[PDB]
Amino acid sequence: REITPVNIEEELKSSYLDYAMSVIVGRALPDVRDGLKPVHRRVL
DNA sequence: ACTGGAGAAAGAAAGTGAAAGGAAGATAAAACGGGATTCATACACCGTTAAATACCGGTTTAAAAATCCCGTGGCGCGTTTTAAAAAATCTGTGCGGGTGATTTTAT
Repeated sequence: REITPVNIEEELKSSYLDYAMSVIVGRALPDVRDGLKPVHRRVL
């Protein structure tokens, strides 16, 4: 089908949780073993 | 003749670029007030003495202090207003990885 209904709450929750998890685990926090963010490690 | 669509005219309402001016700012010239020198000159400290004043004894008397009656306005109480100070609540902002965009010159 071209059109499928969807509730707003589920879409909002899923999108925001995905973005929050991505930011928390991949962009802003350092690792305890080497103290580096992914960008620093990739540059090095 | 009549109908309904379409294009052109005409008219009225809204947005526009330009407008003195005036309170509200801003910036200089001027008048002011507060320190460093430089002495001459008037001021501070020390012996001498004639004179002006403080002090005692006893009156007194006129003036001020003490006392009584009363009739008021000036403090005191209770209850409201009203600014003033204090506590509570909002508003910005920058740190570092991410998303997406702007402008002026030469040949």
